[PDB]
Amino acid sequence: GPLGSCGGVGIASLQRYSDTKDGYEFLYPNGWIGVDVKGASPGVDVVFRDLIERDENLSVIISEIPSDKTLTDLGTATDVGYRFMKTVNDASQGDRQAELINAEARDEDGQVYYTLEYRVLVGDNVERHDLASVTTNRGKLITFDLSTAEDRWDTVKSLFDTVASSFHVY
Repeated sequence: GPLGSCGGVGIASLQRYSDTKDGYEFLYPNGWIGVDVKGASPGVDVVFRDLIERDENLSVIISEIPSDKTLTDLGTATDVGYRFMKTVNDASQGDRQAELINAEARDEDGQVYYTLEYRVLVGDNVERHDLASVTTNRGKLITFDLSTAEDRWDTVKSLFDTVASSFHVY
């Protein structure tokens, strides 16, 4: 049914991206460019940058979880939340500091979704707020790291969660 068709299906609007290999798919606005970051931080696969808004940056990290332990076994929302801070700080523990705002998890359709909320501090001021969500699918580790200016973060607060939650796996 959803075989689709080859044609000018792509229009000046929202685009759909899917990957059978990673088993994940999400929507994103047009005007965005994909940059290759092979050999980057472990798990890092591809990064998306919005030409329209240089300030706004999105990063995608894909990794495989050990069959012996799952997202739940790995750690709790709070535990994983703290681990993530150390992971990021490991390379940014010099001048910038990562603060964990909150961390919660939800269970729907038998699928567990982990939500991580944190912000980046510089010197004596907040640099920006970033939302990160973690979810496993068939042993595939999928993370959605979105970053946006604090000036409108409140206005588009749901936007970050929406994109991360909008994602689908298969």
